[PDB]
Amino acid sequence: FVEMVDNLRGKSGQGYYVEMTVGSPPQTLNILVDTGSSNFAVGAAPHPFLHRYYQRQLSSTYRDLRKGVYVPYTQGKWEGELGTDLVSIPHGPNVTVRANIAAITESDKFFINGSNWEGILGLAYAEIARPDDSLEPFFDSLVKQTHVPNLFSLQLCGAASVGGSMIIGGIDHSLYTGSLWYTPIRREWYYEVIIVRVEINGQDLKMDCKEYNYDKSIVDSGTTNLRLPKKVFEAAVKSIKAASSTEKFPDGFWLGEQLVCWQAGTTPWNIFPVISLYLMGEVTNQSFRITILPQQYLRPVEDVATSQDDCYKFAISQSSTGTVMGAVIMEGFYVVFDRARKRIGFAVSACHVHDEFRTAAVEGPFVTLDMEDCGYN
Ligand SMILES: CN(C(=O)CCCn1c(N)nc2cc(Cl)ccc21)C1CCCCC1
Repeated sequence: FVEMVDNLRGKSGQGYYVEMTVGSPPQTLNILVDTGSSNFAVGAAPHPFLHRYYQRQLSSTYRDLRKGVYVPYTQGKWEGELGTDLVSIPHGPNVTVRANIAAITESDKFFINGSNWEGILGLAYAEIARPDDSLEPFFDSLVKQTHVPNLFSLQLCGAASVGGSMIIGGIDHSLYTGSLWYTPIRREWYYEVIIVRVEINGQDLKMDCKEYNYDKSIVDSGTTNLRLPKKVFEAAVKSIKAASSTEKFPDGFWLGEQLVCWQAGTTPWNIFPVISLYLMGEVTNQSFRITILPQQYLRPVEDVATSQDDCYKFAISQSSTGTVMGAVIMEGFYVVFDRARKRIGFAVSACHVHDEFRTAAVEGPFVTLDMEDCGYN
């Protein structure tokens, strides 16, 4: 799948985008890859932050659905006009499909000033499509209309700019080492999974596992951070604050409220612990674990334009909507979204940034009992 390798570009913290064309003749746009939403939505008006926008007047294959969509969220919103048009991915399979497109005509704190992307490609399921599950997501359209197998895979490579690979319709063996390990997709809405055990430095947090998945755990390329439920994040940092005693830091640091800095290069990775998430396996009583480094959860902030050292945001933080395995997780791994078999695969990435003493890993099998129980109803 060589034509697809390295088809993702981005800047640190601003997400990963892929080049897409919409309409006839084709209009090129950069489109954020988002496994945490299900709408294909593109800027359609000259917002000042946008390099470019979808011009429906130029497209002979444009069809109006004559229906609006309104998408509110915490700090903002986007809204627009539903329609369909012809859509392709130049560095993706060699096919063109008719997909639903939300033409965004108003938004608040949605677009990033300084970023080079102009829309979002929600790769998750119809269940969370807006305004409702009858709006067929792009990837469902793609599979329905071509012979492209029902799966895609992501290698997010992380670095000011980032690259990676979205392989649509298959798996590229050169993007990973060792074996793939699969965790079941518990339900087709978000890419929901079940974490069954957590260890910081080989030490079990010994929380009821149900806590880990309260009330969801999801895989999300649209989120930078590893995000954790309040009750689990308290426990996580308690053990993280404790594994890292040689040095102390502001309390706000841990709340993602202040930054932390050391003399350039002088960052002590090693006083920071590895974190291991055991996921539900394919077999009864069987699990596997993925292990990430501090080099994954301490992410270097380029933008302190009032600083001269090495400052990082603690990239773990809390939620009311459950665990989110964002780019901090995904960047250590090759992630396989095997929709045809309702499972997600993880292997060690051939690109993840490794150091002398400690390495990201995917290991199994382990014996874990009562893994169902870990899920929330
Ligand atoms: C505000 N945002 C987020 O909080 C991202 C985290 C959750 N999330 C994801 N993955 N896709 C999203 C789409 C919307 Cl409309 C709102 C939240 C989203 C998104 C704004 C649009 C681009 C991705 C970040």
